[PDB]
Amino acid sequence: TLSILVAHDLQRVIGFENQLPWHLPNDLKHVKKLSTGHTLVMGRKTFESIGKPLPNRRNVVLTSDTSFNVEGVDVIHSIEDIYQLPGHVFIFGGQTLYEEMIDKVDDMYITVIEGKFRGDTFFPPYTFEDWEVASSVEGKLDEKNTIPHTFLHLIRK
Ligand SMILES: NC(=O)C1=CN([C@@H]2O[C@H](COP(=O)(O)OP(=O)(O)OC[C@H]3O[C@@H](n4cnc5c(N)ncnc54)[C@H](OP(=O)(O)O)[C@@H]3O)[C@@H](O)[C@H]2O)C=CC1
Ligand SMILES: CCc1nc(N)nc(N)c1C#CCc1cc(OC)ccc1OC
Repeated sequence: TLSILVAHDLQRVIGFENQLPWHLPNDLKHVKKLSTGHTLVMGRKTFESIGKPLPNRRNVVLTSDTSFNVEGVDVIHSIEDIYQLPGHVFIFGGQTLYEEMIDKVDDMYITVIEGKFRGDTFFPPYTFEDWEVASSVEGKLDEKNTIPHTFLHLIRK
């Protein structure tokens, strides 16, 4: 399976100044559950802003940098290399990779953050006429998760 995994707000903001614009522990749990034991593919910028590989899954970084080397990270140099990766692969960001991959993925795991944040990074526009709603689950609000959010699993029609 080739999937997108993304959290975006009401205007499809995914980032601001190399950071996530929101604090949502419930969404990190969602990511952890979905991708533990599987593969995350991300662009160089997303990885650098994270800082280190995410534990207990394969971390794959796409870059043109032939010098790129991090312990616990596998490197690829073209989109085409993605399709040779075995298992369930999640496209993890950022904007450039989503733009390159949105028309290629089987399905998308989207966390819709129900707010309007300042952003400099965006998920590409998409229509629900191309995508079936496999599931839609409202995230739970509590002390540590204070922004409304909905987990969508969308499958290409
Ligand atoms: N809310 C969310 O779900 C997530 C948020 N984000 C946010 O997005 C931001 C990063 O997005 P963005 O700025 O677009 O950067 P990206 O994460 O998409 O990385 C861009 C870099 O990836 C490499 N790359 C991309 N495509 C190719 C290719 N075809 N061949 C070789 N290398 C390639 C290049 O690296 P190089 O220049 O080294 O060659 C490029 O400069 C971050 O600020 C982050 O916070 C990201 C993912 C998820
Ligand atoms: C955890 C944020 C997130 N959620 C979903 N649902 N999909 C994603 N692709 C992402 C992401 C991301 C990049 C990122 C992750 C991170 O986890 C510790 C920390 C920082 C990040 O970029 C600043």
